[PDB]
Formats: sequence, structure tokens, C-alpha cells
Amino acid sequence: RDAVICEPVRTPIGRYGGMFRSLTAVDLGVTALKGLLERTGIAADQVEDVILGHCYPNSEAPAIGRVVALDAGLPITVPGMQVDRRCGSGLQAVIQACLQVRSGDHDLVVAGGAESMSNVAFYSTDMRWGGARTGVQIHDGLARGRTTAGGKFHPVPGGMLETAENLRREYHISRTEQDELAVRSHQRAVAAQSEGVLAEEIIPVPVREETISVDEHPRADTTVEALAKLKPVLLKQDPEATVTAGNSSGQNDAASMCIVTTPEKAAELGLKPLVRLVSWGSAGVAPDLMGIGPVPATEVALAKAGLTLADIDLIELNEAFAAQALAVMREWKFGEADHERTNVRGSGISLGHPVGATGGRMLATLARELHRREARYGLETMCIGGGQGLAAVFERV
Amino acid sequence: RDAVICEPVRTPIGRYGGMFRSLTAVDLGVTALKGLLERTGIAADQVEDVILGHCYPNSEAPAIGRVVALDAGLPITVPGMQVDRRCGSGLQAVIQACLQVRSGDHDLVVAGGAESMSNVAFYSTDMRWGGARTGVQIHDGLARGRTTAGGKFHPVPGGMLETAENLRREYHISRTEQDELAVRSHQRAVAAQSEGVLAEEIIPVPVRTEETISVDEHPRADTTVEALAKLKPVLLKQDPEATVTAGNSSGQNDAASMCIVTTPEKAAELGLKPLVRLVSWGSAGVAPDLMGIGPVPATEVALAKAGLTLADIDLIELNEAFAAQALAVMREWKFGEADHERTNVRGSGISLGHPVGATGGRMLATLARELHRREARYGLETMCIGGGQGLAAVFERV
Amino acid sequence: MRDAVICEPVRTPIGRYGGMFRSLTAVDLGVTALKGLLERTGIAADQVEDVILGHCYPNSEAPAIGRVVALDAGLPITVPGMQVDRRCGSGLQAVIQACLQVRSGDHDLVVAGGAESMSNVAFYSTDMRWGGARTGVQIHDGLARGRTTAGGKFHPVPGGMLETAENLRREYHISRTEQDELAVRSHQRAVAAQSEGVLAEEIIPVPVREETISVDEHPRADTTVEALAKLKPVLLKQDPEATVTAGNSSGQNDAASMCIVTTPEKAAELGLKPLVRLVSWGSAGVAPDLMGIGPVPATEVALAKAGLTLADIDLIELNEAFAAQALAVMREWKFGEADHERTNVRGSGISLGHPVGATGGRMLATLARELHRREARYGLETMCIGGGQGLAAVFERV
Amino acid sequence: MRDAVICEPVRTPIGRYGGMFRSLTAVDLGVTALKGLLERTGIAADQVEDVILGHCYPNSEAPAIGRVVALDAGLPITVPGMQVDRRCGSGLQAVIQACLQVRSGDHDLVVAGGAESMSNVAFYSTDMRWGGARTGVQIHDGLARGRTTAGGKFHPVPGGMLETAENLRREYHISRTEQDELAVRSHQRAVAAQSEGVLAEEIIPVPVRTETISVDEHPRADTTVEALAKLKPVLLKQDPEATVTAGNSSGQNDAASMCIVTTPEKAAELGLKPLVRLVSWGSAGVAPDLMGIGPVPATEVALAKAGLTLADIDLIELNEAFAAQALAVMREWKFGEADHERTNVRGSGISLGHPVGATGGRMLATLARELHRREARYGLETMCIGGGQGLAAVFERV
Ligand SMILES: CC(C)(COP(=O)(O)OP(=O)(O)OC[C@H]1O[C@@H](n2cnc3c(N)ncnc32)[C@H](O)[C@@H]1OP(=O)(O)O)[C@@H](O)C(=O)NCCC(=O)NCCS
Ligand SMILES: CC(C)(COP(=O)(O)OP(=O)(O)OC[C@H]1O[C@@H](n2cnc3c(N)ncnc32)[C@H](O)[C@@H]1OP(=O)(O)O)[C@@H](O)C(=O)NCCC(=O)NCCS
Repeated sequence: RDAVICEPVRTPIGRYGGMFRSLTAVDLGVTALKGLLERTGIAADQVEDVILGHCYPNSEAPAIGRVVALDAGLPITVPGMQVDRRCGSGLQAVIQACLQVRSGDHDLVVAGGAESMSNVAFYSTDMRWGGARTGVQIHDGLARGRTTAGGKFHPVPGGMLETAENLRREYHISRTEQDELAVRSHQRAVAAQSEGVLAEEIIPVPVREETISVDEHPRADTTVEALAKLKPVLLKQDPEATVTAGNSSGQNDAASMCIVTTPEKAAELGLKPLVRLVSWGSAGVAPDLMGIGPVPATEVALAKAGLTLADIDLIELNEAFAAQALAVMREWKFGEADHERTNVRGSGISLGHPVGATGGRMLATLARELHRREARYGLETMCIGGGQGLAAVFERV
Repeated sequence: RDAVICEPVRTPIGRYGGMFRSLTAVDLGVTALKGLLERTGIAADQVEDVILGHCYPNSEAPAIGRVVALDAGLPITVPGMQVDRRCGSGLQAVIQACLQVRSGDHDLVVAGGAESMSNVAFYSTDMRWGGARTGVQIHDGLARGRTTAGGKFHPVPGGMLETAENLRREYHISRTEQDELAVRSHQRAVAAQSEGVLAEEIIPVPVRTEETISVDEHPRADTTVEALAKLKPVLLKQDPEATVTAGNSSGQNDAASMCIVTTPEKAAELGLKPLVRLVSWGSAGVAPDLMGIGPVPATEVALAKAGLTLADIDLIELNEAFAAQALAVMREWKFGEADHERTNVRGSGISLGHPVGATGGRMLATLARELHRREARYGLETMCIGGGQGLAAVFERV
Repeated sequence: MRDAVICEPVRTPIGRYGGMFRSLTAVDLGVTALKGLLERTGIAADQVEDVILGHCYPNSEAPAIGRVVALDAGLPITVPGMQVDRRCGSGLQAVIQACLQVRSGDHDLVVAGGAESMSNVAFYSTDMRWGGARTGVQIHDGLARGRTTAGGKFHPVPGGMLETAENLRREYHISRTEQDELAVRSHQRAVAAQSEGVLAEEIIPVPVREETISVDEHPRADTTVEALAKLKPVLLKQDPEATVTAGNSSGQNDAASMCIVTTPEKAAELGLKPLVRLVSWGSAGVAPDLMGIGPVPATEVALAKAGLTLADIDLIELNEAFAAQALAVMREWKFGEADHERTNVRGSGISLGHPVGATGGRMLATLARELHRREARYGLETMCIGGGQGLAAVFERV
Repeated sequence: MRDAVICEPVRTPIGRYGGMFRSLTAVDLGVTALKGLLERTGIAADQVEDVILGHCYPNSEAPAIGRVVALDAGLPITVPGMQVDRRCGSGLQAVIQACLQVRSGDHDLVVAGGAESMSNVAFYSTDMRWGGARTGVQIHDGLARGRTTAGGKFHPVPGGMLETAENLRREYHISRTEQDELAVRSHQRAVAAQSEGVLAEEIIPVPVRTETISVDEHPRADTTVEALAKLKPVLLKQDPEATVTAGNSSGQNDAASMCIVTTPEKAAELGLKPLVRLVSWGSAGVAPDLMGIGPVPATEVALAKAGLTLADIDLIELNEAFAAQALAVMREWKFGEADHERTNVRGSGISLGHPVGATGGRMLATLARELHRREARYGLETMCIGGGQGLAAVFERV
């Protein structure tokens, strides 16, 4: 049977240390989930699982989907869990939810994600048995995880930015090419804001009191010349570095939720199914070239769906970094026109990259922009730390 | 198409701060995975995904399945990921493996779990912005996580054990019977050791001294009801009628479980020996203060979908999180004495240990291998889940 | 048996907690005050026989910090130095120590001083060397933690210093209005002293990267009784009648203090101009939860030693650890509204701040300088001390 | 003015770092030693007027530690106390301070001592107060970190005090054997003193949980040049010609020392037996990288003040932080093999350990008591000081 996506929503995306620095991952997740049940008006015991992507879990919220479920007031009968495939986690939680709906096990599930990167822990694996001999280390959960993701034989000291410079260097991507993508990314998001199509995805959030409904990172005044004045983060290590804060996705706080269900049950509950899952694909690449993950994964998803990238009307590619994104679009042999059907309400550079919540944000816009365009096929894909890719093909209902 | 389970193996299980204490969660999973491929002889490019249950992740190993894959020397073409549903995470990882294999998306994946409770980090949410005004609290991941799993509206200061006491209380469960179970638990494990059946199950783990360890660290031959009665209930100081001790509780432990999830065709094509196939599974939400009873609704869901009853099930694995917890489920299953002879035949949580993430894969290793050994048909694996859940799968022999 | 006289007592400005000197260390600040003291006086660095520094939150960044400040300020390697701790009374303790060492003949000229960077005081743990497996791990704020442990296992004070302030508030029936009035008056005197130009006489301007700072950051031109009334007591939750706030407490701050201690003969030999001499000093112990009354017996000891009474005393620096604390002390002294006219005349801990190690030398700089402008005779410096102590000293104008 | 005599100088046994007193804090040790001293002297607790303790790794578990040891030992709340640090000379410094303020007529009886738990020195961070997102967060071992900071930023020494020992080995052309011979001799005197029952008057035995300990952990009767010859010089990777090993180095250790400082009259009135009086003392600064030669200029200062020469000293205590270091001092002292028999007759830093803050009162224990046992006249106590200082006292038999 088919699994359709209904009402994919998200909180606004906050900056790192910004408007949402007060709220936990659970706080953001609860808000998106209650917001979701509010719009759909569906009984809480219609929900058979809350599966969330969450890339920096800690014991503040074990098996977070169940915690977000209980903290949103859902009955104790609603199960929940946590998944982590880095950047892809949110799509992973949607694909899993589709698998257990299409298989007949479940009729309705919540698939989503929650990340508060402002509150990702520092931690130590040296404090339990003694730091006498070894010394004690305390790691920044964000930084550390970005050098360790490829395992001990595959380290990347400079993390995700080092990988983005790897691609820049491999693919001869100019610094101007990267700042150009960055500015245009901001335009789309600012345009989408003013057009009012973002109120359709966004579950506003109350903070200690004010209620925020706009995203924190997109800037109206962003320009190419302005971006030119920024320092490439790894410029010391690399005279030919290009990747800066301006052409990189930021760190951010958000949550994302959607209903995954069947057409019959959606009809029964008065829901409006936007898209259905067609195919998906997962790929592994070299950790130091992670950014090219979207190419082998997209291949597999398209192949499964018997389509070509030519058959795809709309694309969500996350853009962890301009350089990375440009490397994927180069493989895809893209023209200027293709740019007009890719990330048309923004991307990670302009909207931010609240990692576990990013998969569900691309889904919100992809699903929604498809119905308003009355287009047919949609592709969602993302590079993944440690060297993976993930792509799903969605079809409008 | 079916999803079948091949060569499910595990490490030995070390105690907390014990023999595998210098070994990380990745170390243990790499050993287990490397052992799986060595026995099965499959080319490493045949693996399409490594899905691991892993309950105290940190940035020493993000999306851990991927890291285990790489550190085992698997092609960088092999994806992997990490799942958390507390105790039920090793089976969760299996079920997910079955779903994406039965769906036709994949022909072969690895499902397992990995836990080093010995090396679970200490963490703080106060260092990023500074403790100038608030101070800096550092939490024990193990200790903190027993409080939080039910959220802010369903508080449990004493965690899973406090809920194990609640079951003793609501179910009228005596310490004697609790300790009688633990005793039974050790000599089924200790039996199963001398009978040499753990041999098929276990990937011997080499440690620098260099020795190879191949026997589980917690089982004890000299366990008796009398010796256990001497044990102080952990929550005695708050509770007069308290019964739950270290002796009828599962410990904190270090291990990894690995398993091949594929189709009957692919396994024939690779010379594999499928043991069980997935018949059904179920998940259930219960009260966070009474988590222990989670297997009961979950099992009925799994049984319902299968078209079976608990009579149809010949072999049972229940993780014995606590004796009281386990007895309460068996009391709900209206269990008798002969029912015990089909339940937990190589030991369980109290004797073998409970390395949370790897537990669903130990139970699977036993269920599948013992079903085959006895030429029994149906097996049931089920487990209570911190926070108040239950998961259960029904497996059928091939 | 010679006299001990004090020459050119100076200090840095006093920065706010997390304020204008946050990127500077206890040593940086001490190096500035010392270089300024040598630069004004012109004393040859190899005339300095010891650099004795009161310093309340030492760590291994700067061991025996008087030595480190001496070295980092460019003094020869022949100049010895050390660190002393008696909490708030450390800066005075270091002067009293210098006086003893000079009156005896062992030395002729030393530097006595203090240095605190509360902005940069460490967080620490005594659980991580051998592990928190069995105990758990704490990370302690050296500020907050030191304030509850100061009185030992038999006299713990969970609410720290603020708690002791409240205790003095209750015992002496001290109103919020009163404490807020003292504080307002404290800022007034500081802000005026500043406007009148007298504070620049004490101050060594500090280079901070790039500018030069020469003005105390903590005082406020705009303090009112009405503004103060708005503030919520730190301990209001614990105690409905709590009165101690941010506004009527001393601040946590960054500064350093230094002065020459030498003999009359020696000052004369180098053509230095002594400001005051040590008449007497006393120290005393009180209940740790009543430390704040420490100055009362310490003063009585110092007076009796000196054959004086508080009526012989033209000027008083009594550190305002807390308005509730300063008011209690004066109550034991039975103070007039007129008596405030001779007490803390350019401000104190509440308005200028309380860089704990350095505060003793701040009070001395004021006291000694202001004894000359009024052409008074006797001055008293005294301080309550966490853990329940007091220190007092009588200085006489030369 | 009046004289100052040292009564009943005692210590705890000295424990190895991570050794027998690992479980005890510096306060635990300071209390043990202070109670010992109080019970042995029968003095009334309210007769102590100040507890001045050398303490070289203070943290907020025990602020102004003299007062915490005072209160936790059961002294009245009326007894003041403090902490001093001049690194390795810290415990002598406390004696000298106590002396100054008895001779001044200020106090009639104070306690001077030192206390170190190097087993439990804290881990600390300057990176947790204002946040670590842009810098990261580091946490330092207080011991390891102190190895490089004592000399400030203009006189770096990467390998700390050990490197310093190598520098004195290099410049004085001191052989590995000569070094190791001293170590052996250090150990024989230690063990010999145990057998002769002479230590039983220095030592206050220390109860530890699950028994009473009375004997130092580090001496070993079996020490030989041969055994020592096998050890690898700590810094051989950098220096092909290194000599300094764990065997001819002084160690990291745990102990407290206490003694009484009073007048001759007060002693008599209280039944005390005055052992010695402090003739004079001297301090000095030397180049940080030539740290261990500190005792050479400080001894000459102290001897000069006393009107004595090094010939006039019957007993020398020299803390031997390293063999190479001690020997360089002895060389400058023009020692002959006969001079070795009046120097450190019960062991030294190498055989008993170097519990930094308590070393001073250990040397003082042995020096006072061996001057009475030998019917001699003048003792010299001197030690080098990390950071590049020297400190010495000359005492006289009463
Ligand atoms: C983007 C990132 C590099 C930023 O790091 P950062 O140093 O915190 O950067 P900031 O946002 O503080 O920006 C630095 C400055 O650039 C400024 N800036 C941004 N756009 C600008 C423009 N057009 N002109 C001028 N300045 C600009 C910011 O305002 C900021 O200004 P300030 O320093 O004056 O306040 C980092 O957040 C990041 O990308 N990491 C997460 C993503 C990642 O590593 N990988 C995950 C994907 S796999
Ligand atoms: C009292 C104490 C807890 C203050 O906490 P803090 O929040 O870090 O200090 P702050 O400077 O931020 O003051 C807090 C608030 O009170 C306000 N405030 C302080 N003094 C004020 C005054 N005279 N008038 C009006 N408002 C004032 C501040 O503006 C601030 O408000 P804000 O948050 O809106 O900016 C801390 O300074 C303390 O412990 N002091 C005692 C130090 C001590 O024990 N010394 C040893 C003596 S034994």
C-alpha cells in the first residue's frame, strides 16, 4: 500500500546561541508536534509511533521521540524512538515511517526530527576510571563529532569544512561561484518569507514571553561584494581556502514533524495528502569527500523509481556548503535553468542547518512546493558526515 | 519476500568496569562484525547497510553503524546508522533491517547492537555558554538517563528499578521467588557454557595484556537463593517491603551483537544458512512508572499480527531486566512451571548481563540458535523498555 | 625593633565580573600595579627583597604568584615571592606579614600586595583523577564552592556568604531600606571621589588590547534607594524575608594592589615618602555562619594592643562585604550618622567592587592617602572573612 | 624582642602518590597531624591563636586551609588560620611566619605546619565560566600543569623542575652513579631510622578505613646502585646524556606536618619541652632553570644574619628534590664525604617523598629531634623552590 505525507511542518530555524538558545531539542520538538496535531485535528491515540532524527542525543532525552511524545501530552500508549544518520536523519525517520506504514504494521506514524545545536553537550570519556595516566579531555559534541565520523582510519581534523575544501579543490570551484550561490540562497528564502508561503510550514514558537514565527538566519541585505570580505575559516591551513561562514550552512535550532499515513486513513481523518514516497537510495562515499554523497544516492533512488534526473520537477539538496552543493550540481551537469527548480525557497546556507530537523524541512517545502506548482516528481537529497548520501523520490498526490 | 536472519553472533559480555573496560563500543562491534563476516565468508561489498542499536551515543562514534563498518575495514561504500529505543534497540535494528530488506530495497544488511557501559561519557549542558551564573553540572549518562526517559510529566527518581519495585508491589512478588529466578538464570547460563552451545554464539574478544576472552564475565556457578537473601535491596532505605537487589537485577555490561538480515534467495546465492525468518513484531506504550509490563501488550500485538497465541510459541526470550519485572510479565502470561522450561534456556539479563544496545542481538542469537537446536518452530523475543515501552518480534525457524 | 611604614600604595582600576579586565589574568593585573609602583617611586628592583601577595583563588596557572608577578613584571630573578590566603583579609594579611618581616630586621624593603581575577577563577573537580565511577563527578565553582566549605565539615553554610549576610540581617533586625541606603551612599562617595580626582592618585592605568583604562567600572552615578528597592534578594526563595541583593552586596571583581613596606630609616636612605606606619593589628575567629561580624573582635584586639579606642580613630575602612554585614558591625560599634562621615569615605566593596585578594591593598591605599589630606592621625582597616574570621589593623599618619 | 621556640614537631607518615593515603584529603591529613600534636602536648585547644599551614595545591575544598584544619580538628571557632605558598619551602615559611608573630609579642602560641594531598590535587579549567564554543574547553591536571608555570612567561622551562635537575647535572658534571649512590644512602638512613625507633617520635599514625598506619611507604631496605642503574632517565628522548630517574628523584606524596610555636615562658607554663629556637632565616631568587641551586644563596643569607659559617652547623637538612640537584648544592658547599654524615641523617626527599607543603615540617621534625639526640648546637634547614627560589632557617638547640 501507499504511504503519503500529510502536513509536514517545522518550527522556525533559530541561530546557534540565538532566539532559541533557551529551548531544548525536546522543547522545539514538542512545539512542532502539538502544532502538528493542532492543524490535523487528529486524536493523539491515532499516532502509532513518533520516530525522530536527532544527531546529538544525550541522556536529557533518551529515545527522544517517546520523550517528545510524552512531553507534548500524547497518551502513554504512544511509542517513540531516536535515529541518527547525521544530516540524513530526518529523511531516514521519514523513510522508516514509510516502511512501517506501507508494510501494514502501522496506519499512522509521526516522522520528524529535533535539534538544538545551541545546547549540544560537552562531554568526556576520561572521568569514570581516572585521568591520572591519560589526562582528561572534554569535547565539544559538535566539533568532535565532525572529525570522528569516518572512524579511526579516516580522520578529518578540519571536519566538514575540510571536506568542503577538498571538493572545492577537486572541482575547481571559484570563491565567487560559492558566494553567488550563497546570495541567491538568501534571496529565495527572503522572497519565500515575503510571499507568505513559509507560514504554511512554520509552527510558531513561544519564548520566555514572545511568539516567534520567522527564521533567524536569512538576511535581506546579503550581497556578493559583502561576502567577499569574509575570511575563509581554514585560510591559515590553506592559502586557497574559499569556504567561509557566508557560503557555509550555519548551526541552528529547529524541529520538524509530519504525519505518515495511508490514503484511506488520510481520507478517513480529513487529511490532505501532499506527496507519496516513490523510491529512496543510500550510498557511502569517502568521509573526506562526504559532500558528493548525494550523487550515488540519487542515482540509486532514481534508478529504483525508473526515472532520470530529467523527470524530476523539484529538487531539495541541502547545501551543507556552497562548494559541496556546486560539486553535486556539477556531477549532475546542471544549467542555469536547473537552478530554478532546485531549493526554491532557500537551503541550509540561508535557512540554517539544524541537522536532525533538516530532512523534515526539505520535505515540508518539497511536498508543498510541488502541489502549488502542480508538478509531479520531487527529489530530496543530502550529503552526510562520515561519507554517506540519502535521496528519496516523492510524487504529488 | 521473506526477511531471514543469518549467523547472529555476539561478543562475550563483560561486567561494568570489568574485562572489556579498556574497549570502546566501536571496538566491541568491530570484533563482532569481523567475526560475522569471517564465519559467513561473504564479500564485504555485499553489505548494504549496518544498522546498530546503541543507547548512549556520543561524538566518539557518530551514526555508529557507519563507524563500526569502516573500523572493521568495510568498503567506504557501506552505509550505516544508529537507533535508540532503549532496551529494545537491538531488535529495533533487526526489525528495521527486515523492513528494508523485505521491501525489496536491500538484499543484505547487518543488524546488531553495541554497548560499552564502562565508557559511557559524563556530559554537561553548561560549558558552551559558561557557568558564570548557573554553575556547571556534569551528569553521568548512565545515572542521568534512568530519570529522564519518561519526560517531565511522568517522573521516576529511582528509574527502572523503582518501577521494578512497583511491579513487585502491584503483583505481590516475594523476594524468594525473585531470587529463585536469578538462581535459575545463572545455572541455565552456566549450563549452556559447559554444554558448549555459547560457542556458536560468541565471537572471542582479544584484549591487550594479549589474551583472547571467550567466556561471559557475569555468570556465577555458586549462586543460590540463600546467598541472595543476604543482599541489601537497593531502595531499602526508602522502601520497607523493597525486594530488588543487585542479585536479582541485570547489571551494567559491555558487549556487541551482530547479525545478517537477508532474503532466502540471496542467502542461497551466498551459501548462507538462514535460521529464522521474521513473522511479526509489535510495539507498545505503557506507563513510565510501570515500564516492566511493556512486553505484555507488545507481545500480544506481535502475536495478533502473526495469527498466533502464546501457546503457538515454543521458545521464549524475555530480557530479565529485574526478577520482579519478569515475574510480573509471566504472571500476566498466566505462566506455569513448564512455561519456565521454554523461557530463557541459556540464561538472561540477570546472569549474562544487559549491555543495553547489544541485548536484542544476544536474545536473537540465542532464540535463533536454540530454535534450530530443538527443531522448534516459533520463538518470541520481547523486552521491557525504559521510558515505558515494549517491543516483541515473532520468529519462525527455517 | 624598628617601625614598618607604607610607601606609595597603589592599585589598578577595579573591573566588573566578566567586565573590562576579563581577558586579563591575576598575574597581568599584578604586573601592571607593580610596574606602576616601581615607575612612580623609582625604587631599584633589586632593592625589593620579597613580593608578598594575597590571592584567594590560586591555581597552577600562577604558582607562588608573588614570584610570578615579580618575574613577569621584569624584576630580576633574585627577587623572591609568595602567595598567602586568608580570604577577604589576604591583602591585609600580606601587608601585616611584610610589616613583621621588616620590623624584625630580616628584610628592609619588600612589596606587599594582592591580586584577584574573579572573572577567571577556575572551575574544578576532585573526582576525575581516579574516576567518578563509584562517587559520581562534580564540577565546582571555586567562587561558590569556597563559600560553603570555608567553615569545615562541622560548620557548613549551604547559602555561602549571602546566607551569612541574611543571618546578620535577622539577628540585628536590619531593614532592606537601611541596606539599600548604605549602598546608595557607597556609590555616591565613590563616584564623587572619582569626580574629585582623588581615586586617580591611587590608580595605575591598565593597558588592555588597544587602549588605556584608568577608571573603576563598578560604581554607578545613577544609584537610587528606589531603583534598589526593585531588586529581588538572591535567597528570596529560601527565605521570604531575605534582604541581600546584587545591589546591597559587594561585587565580584578584577584588580591588583601593591605598596612598599619598609622602615623609616630605609625610606629615608632612598628618599621615599612614607604615608603611614603600623601601629597594631589583630585577628579573631567567629562562627562561620556569622563571619560577617568578624571585624568587631579583631578591631578590639587591635585597639587594645594599641592602647586606643574607636574614639581615637579618625578614619575607618570597613569593607562592605554586604550592607547587612557592614551595618551589623557598626551596630556593635554603636555608630552615629556622624560616624559614617569618617567611615569608607570614597566607597568600599559595594560600589568600587571586591576583587577579593586585592581589596586589602585598596582599603590601605585610600586609608593612608586620606589620612594625609585630612591631616588626621589614626586609621583603621578591617574586614570580615569567610569561614568566620576578622582582621584589623591600625595605621598612623607619618 | 622575645624568643620563639618550636615544640613537638610532628608529621604523618608520608604516603606515595596514588598510594596508601589516596582516600584521604589534605584536610584529613592536617587534622590527623594536628590532633596528634594536641593530644601529645595536652594543650587546651583555645590556646592556639593561629594555624598557619603551607599548602601548595589549594582549591575551594579547603579555603584558607589552616582554619578548616583548625575547625575540623575540633579547635574552637575562635581560632584563626590561613594558607601560605612558596612552593617547596612552604612549610618552613609557615614556621618563619609563626615565629615572627610570636617574637613580636603579638601571639604566645600558634600552630605552624603544612599539608599536601598530591594524590588528590584537582583538575581545573579556566574555560567553563564564559563559555567554550570558540576556544574549546580544556581541563588541566594541577600537578602536570604546575610543572611549567612556576617561572612565568619570560623564563620558560618545558620539563619543569626535573629539567632543572638535568641542567645542574650538566653544569656540575655530575655522574649517574654519584646521583644513584646518594639515593641509596638516602634510603639506608630512612630504613635505619625506622629500625632504631627514632621515627616513632616524629610520626603521628594515620587511621585508614577497612586500620592504623605508622610507617612511610617509600623507603625500601633493598635499594642498591645496581637496581637504580636500570631505571631510564625521564628525559632521555631529549637528552642522550640524561641521568635523573624516578629512583634518584624525589617523589609526589601525601602528608601533613604540625608543630607548636611559642615563647620559652608559655612552654614552661604548659609543660612543653622546647626543642629549638630559630636563629635566623634567609630567602633568595635564582634563575628558574637553575632552580635547585636556590639553597646556596639562601643559606648564605641565613648564615650571615646568624653570624655563623657553614662550619658552625652541626646538622643540615637539605630537601633533595633530585640527586643531581642536591649534589650541586653540596659541591658549592665544598662537602667532603665526612660532611655527608651530618646531612639528612634520617633520609631526605628522595627516600621519604616530597609532599610539597609538608616537607618543611618534616625536615624540621627530624632536625629538631636529631639536634637533641646528638647533643649538637646548630641545625640548618634549607630547600630549593620550584620557580627558582631558596629558603633556609638556622635553628639552635634549647
Ligand atoms: C558557518 C560557520 C562556519 C560559522 O562559524 P562562526 O565563526 O560562528 O561564524 P559567524 O556566524 O559567527 O560569522 C562570523 C561573522 O561573519 C559575519 N557575516 C555573515 N555574512 C556576512 C556578510 N555578508 N558580510 C559581512 N559579514 C558577514 C557574521 O555576521 C559574523 O559577524 P561578526 O563576527 O562581526 O559578528 C559554522 O557555523 C558552520 O558552518 N558550522 C556548521 C556546519 C558544519 O560545519 N557542517 C555541517 C554540515 S555537514
Ligand atoms: C550578589 C551576586 C550574586 C550578583 O550576581 P550577578 O547577577 O552575577 O551580578 P550583577 O552585576 O549582574 O547584578 C545583577 C542585577 O542586579 C542589578 N544591580 C546591581 N547593582 C545595582 C544597583 N546599585 N542599582 C540598581 N541595580 C543594580 C544589576 O544591574 C543586574 O541587573 P541585570 O541582570 O538586569 O543587568 C554576586 O555579585 C555576589 O556573590 N556578590 C558577593 C561577592 C562575595 O561574596 N564577596 C566576598 C564577601 S565575604
